[PDB]
Amino acid sequence: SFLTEEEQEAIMKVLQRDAALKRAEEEYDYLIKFLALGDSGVGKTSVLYQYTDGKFNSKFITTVGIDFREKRVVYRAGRGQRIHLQLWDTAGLERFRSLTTAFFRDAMGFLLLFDLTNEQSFLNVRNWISQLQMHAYCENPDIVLCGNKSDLEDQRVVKEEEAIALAEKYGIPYFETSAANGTNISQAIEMLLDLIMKRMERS
Amino acid sequence: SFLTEEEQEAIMKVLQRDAALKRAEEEYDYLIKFLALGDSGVGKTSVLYQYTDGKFNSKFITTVGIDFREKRVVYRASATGRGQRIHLQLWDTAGLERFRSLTTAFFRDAMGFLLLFDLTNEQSFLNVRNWISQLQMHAYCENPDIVLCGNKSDLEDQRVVKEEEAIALAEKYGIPYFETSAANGTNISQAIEMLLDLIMKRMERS
Ligand SMILES: Nc1nc2c(ncn2[C@@H]2O[C@H](COP(=O)(O)OP(=O)(O)NP(=O)(O)O)[C@@H](O)[C@H]2O)c(=O)[nH]1
Ligand SMILES: Nc1nc2c(ncn2[C@@H]2O[C@H](COP(=O)(O)OP(=O)(O)NP(=O)(O)O)[C@@H](O)[C@H]2O)c(=O)[nH]1
Ligand SMILES: *CCC(=O)Nc1ccc(S(=O)(=O)N2CCC[C@H]2C(=O)OC)cc1
Ligand SMILES: *CCC(=O)Nc1ccc(S(=O)(=O)N2CCC[C@H]2C(=O)OC)cc1
Ligand SMILES: [Mg+2]
Ligand SMILES: [Mg+2]
Repeated sequence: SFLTEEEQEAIMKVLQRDAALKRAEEEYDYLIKFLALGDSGVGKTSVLYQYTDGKFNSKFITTVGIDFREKRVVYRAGRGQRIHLQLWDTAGLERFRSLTTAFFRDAMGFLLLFDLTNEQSFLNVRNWISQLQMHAYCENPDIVLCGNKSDLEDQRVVKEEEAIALAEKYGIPYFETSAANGTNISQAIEMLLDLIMKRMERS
Repeated sequence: SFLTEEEQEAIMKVLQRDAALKRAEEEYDYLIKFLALGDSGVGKTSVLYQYTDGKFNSKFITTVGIDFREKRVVYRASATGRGQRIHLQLWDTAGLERFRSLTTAFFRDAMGFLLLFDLTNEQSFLNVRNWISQLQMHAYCENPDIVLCGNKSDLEDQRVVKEEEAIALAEKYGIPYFETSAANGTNISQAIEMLLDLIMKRMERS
């Protein structure tokens, strides 16, 4: 035991959903797989919820292991390309660190979140990035940096240039988001989709 | 139990090695992966160890979460046959229900399954039923190619599972059947080569 059966069958529910989804899309045109990561509480779930449903819940409900949201999107950079999105929402905790790290290998692009109001969020960005490229199934995976909780301008802590300096170092785009009001959330995600669908680089 | 934090060092050096391997397919002719599942103690790890290194260990070391052996192999099609170079990744799941999420998360990465049970353990035989439906709910394919192995055939004295009841189950599911023994290596090579045969003959008509 020491792992609720109610805790485990939820994850197997998440696991069963993903199997069906894949068996369907190899039975819209493309299927693109995003994964969100960051310290627990930086708003990974609150972001994907805000992006896919335009809703936000103030009450903290930590993500048990792994979940994903879906969303149908039309892509444009000319022509309309239709897309099903799989947005993997990893638990940010240590207890689930192995289970989340496992699904790092199913994502085409990663949204890496820190909470603007919490130094550690930012600090641990360094590690999360090199764990991203440790555990990725293609050597330069695409990452978009998200300073989340930009709506708390009254409690922000990370300097913006400090974050774009960290962003410019690794060659990664940076967005200050708020899951509360949707600021830049669509723009940051679409930008990751941009990055991904340009990686289809013919030769 | 919950995971030891040293049990999580282990599990993540494996994925380290796993991503490392996957990045070495673009950067073998075909990278073929299959996965071993079944109750704890059936011999999953021993069956792979016998196959990759012709060795065998008798003290039980239960697999911490997940591991995977590697083996390079020359696959020749079944009459005819030209040698293709297959790089095998042999996924080796733990059997304890307390890793079941983690091991189920890898049925994705698999192209085939070696479903195992213990010829000397009746309960692990009956659990197979459940293990198959788990492969039904979680394999990306479906009708995933499965090879059913009655491991531990070297212990004819301790045996409890009638051979008859086991072949029946097999053709009820239409899955090959093999009475293996990771101890003396009987059938260990022959069952795996059938999996690889079902698989490479399925990339066939992809
Ligand atoms: N003000 C504000 N609160 C936010 C924002 N995003 C999330 N929150 C709040 O902060 C908490 C953490 O958000 P949540 O999505 O649960 O974080 P998480 O990264 O998924 N945590 P975990 O990894 O444990 O599931 C919640 O109480 C949520 O309401 C935001 O942009 N602004
Ligand atoms: N005689 C005999 N013993 C075997 C055979 N296969 C495994 N065993 C023994 O029975 C035990 C099973 O070990 P193992 O191969 O790790 O089984 P497993 O299915 O991987 N167990 P787990 O899921 O817990 O890691 C060990 O003590 C091993 O020595 C076999 O074919 N013959
Ligand atoms: C740059 C490529 C990338 O970032 N991600 C990526 C990973 C995996 C896949 S996959 O669905 O084809 N896949 C590989 C092995 C099984 C499966 C998986 O990830 O297990 C869940 C596509 C893109
Ligand atoms: C039966 C289910 C299945 O085949 N899952 C699966 C997905 C991907 C891979 S893979 O790492 O080998 N891979 C990445 C690029 C090719 C692709 C592949 O194998 O062919 C689709 C393996 C297994
Ligand atoms: Mg969450
Ligand atoms: Mg084992």
